[PDB]
Amino acid sequence: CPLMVKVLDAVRGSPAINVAVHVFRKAADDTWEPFASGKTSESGELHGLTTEEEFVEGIYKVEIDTKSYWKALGISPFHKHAEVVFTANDSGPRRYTIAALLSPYSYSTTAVVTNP
Amino acid sequence: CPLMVKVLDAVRGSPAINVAVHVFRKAADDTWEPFASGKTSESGELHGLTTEEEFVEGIYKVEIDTKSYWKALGISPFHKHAEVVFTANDSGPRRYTIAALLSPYSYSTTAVVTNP
Amino acid sequence: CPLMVKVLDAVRGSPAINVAVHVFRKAADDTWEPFASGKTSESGELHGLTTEEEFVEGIYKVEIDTKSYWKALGISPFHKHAEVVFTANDSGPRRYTIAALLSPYSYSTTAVVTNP
Amino acid sequence: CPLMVKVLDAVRGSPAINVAVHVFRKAADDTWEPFASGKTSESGELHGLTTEEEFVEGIYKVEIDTKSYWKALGISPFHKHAEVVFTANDSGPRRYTIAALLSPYSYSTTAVVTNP
Repeated sequence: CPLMVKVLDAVRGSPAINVAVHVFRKAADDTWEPFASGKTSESGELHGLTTEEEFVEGIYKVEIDTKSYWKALGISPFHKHAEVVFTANDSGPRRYTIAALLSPYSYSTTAVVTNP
Repeated sequence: CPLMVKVLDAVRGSPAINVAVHVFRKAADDTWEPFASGKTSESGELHGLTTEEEFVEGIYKVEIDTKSYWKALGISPFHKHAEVVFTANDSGPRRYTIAALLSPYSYSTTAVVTNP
Repeated sequence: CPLMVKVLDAVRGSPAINVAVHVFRKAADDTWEPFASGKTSESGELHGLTTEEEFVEGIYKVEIDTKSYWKALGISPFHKHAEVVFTANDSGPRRYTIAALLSPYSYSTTAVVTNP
Repeated sequence: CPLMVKVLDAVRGSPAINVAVHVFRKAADDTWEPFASGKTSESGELHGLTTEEEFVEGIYKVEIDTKSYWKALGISPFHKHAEVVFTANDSGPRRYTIAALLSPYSYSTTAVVTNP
């Protein structure tokens, strides 16, 4: 599992469950192509987006649909989404965890990159 | 004035100076129309992006060129940029400040929405 | 002046107004001596805690009463307070701003250290 | 495992390994008593601090020794520590994860509280 996303809700102090996440990879013509997507589980984690074979070097965009998450809880949040854009695998295969922490008017995101 | 951006550097404990910021407004076609841009000052602030006349309700993207900022410091960054996408307005007068706190592998952004 | 505090509310996207802040300096005995305090303004800022004469090198604690702030809003908080402990100085003139971003189950703080 | 701590390094994009964590519980006389301690593992996690039996209702303080972590990496950080203070188990036993994200001049902490 080379790419994992984990989402937390800073208001409720809980995993952010059933959050939609879309991954795109920049194509040869500089447009975004759809790469993978999923929803976070009961633990706020999304595993199984991709495989070592499919996750080649490239520029990736992870879009987390924070607006639908807050709306489903009855809050009108500020942001439409949280987008995280980065180059992956440039020096060889790594494992990436993209974590995000959500509040209605703020978010933070952190990447944890490791070598398994 | 109606829209301000402030950027801080969590590594050095300083304002993030000379950071390029670009602002886009979403067109009916869903393309992103460039709208305003500048570089943060010595105080990490960028004022005078737009005017009350020009800053109408709509969906806006603020792109902060974090990768170039960390490269100017010799510090290796993860993200290509930090992008903040939101909906502006309605009721009553509003000023928007988009604040961002930068680290090489993490950033947070928060919207402070006030009225004079 | 040499020491300022700014507090933002990540739930409402506003300055955190009427937040009690207390500042302590560590004594040689390692007890915490109260030193300064106030409440944040409408802009979420607290200025005039101390003076250049009084703010000598040492170890300081800034305690932000987050629990009372969230209770005044009807929102259930996790933390009793947010406490920020640091060492002040040396070389050249310095101003310290302690910034805090609050959510009910999360907070961040950052120090912005500058000189006029 | 009712109390877990997880620490990340925002500069390196890695778990923060071998970070010392001290837990105290407020005693009947309002002083802090030492409750438990440990160091984070190679994955930035500290498990096995306490047990369901020992972790009773009370006010707890989790002190993360961030200054020794940055110093061991050759950085002089701003904060002496990150302290997280909270009431636990007030409505019955919960599982608490205290996460912290570290930079030299900034940190954030988030609590994730769940019901297993």
